[PDB]
Amino acid sequence: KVFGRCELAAAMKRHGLDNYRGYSLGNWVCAAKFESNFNTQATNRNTDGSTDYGILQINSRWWCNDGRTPGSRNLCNIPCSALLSSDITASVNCAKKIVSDGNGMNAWVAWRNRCKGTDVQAWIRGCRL
Ligand code: NA
Repeated sequence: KVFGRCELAAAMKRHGLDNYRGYSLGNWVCAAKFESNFNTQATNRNTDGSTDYGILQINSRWWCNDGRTPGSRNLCNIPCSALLSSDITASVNCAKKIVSDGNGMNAWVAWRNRCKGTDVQAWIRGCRL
């Protein structure tokens, strides 16, 4: 599913991402924009052979099982395919564990390089939340 910006903002808020670990909704929407362009079906192979899955491009190296990432963990205890669903519940639940891991949203290199310190509130502008 390719979410609308305000559609994804509402979904993330409903699943309690708005100000989760101190990160306002616009940070999460910004990260999803540059990670996935709001496409739940987005997959991207990393140089280390791991893969990134879904709206928040969650890595099989640590967080989900895809069966093809030697020496990896599955700390969200989910098949990586569950992160491609039109229902973002598994992506959000897993993202809450990632952002709690100690480096906050710096875990998302695209957030650090493209969202951090910017006017992230722009991403929820016009939305009825
Ligand atoms: Na894994």
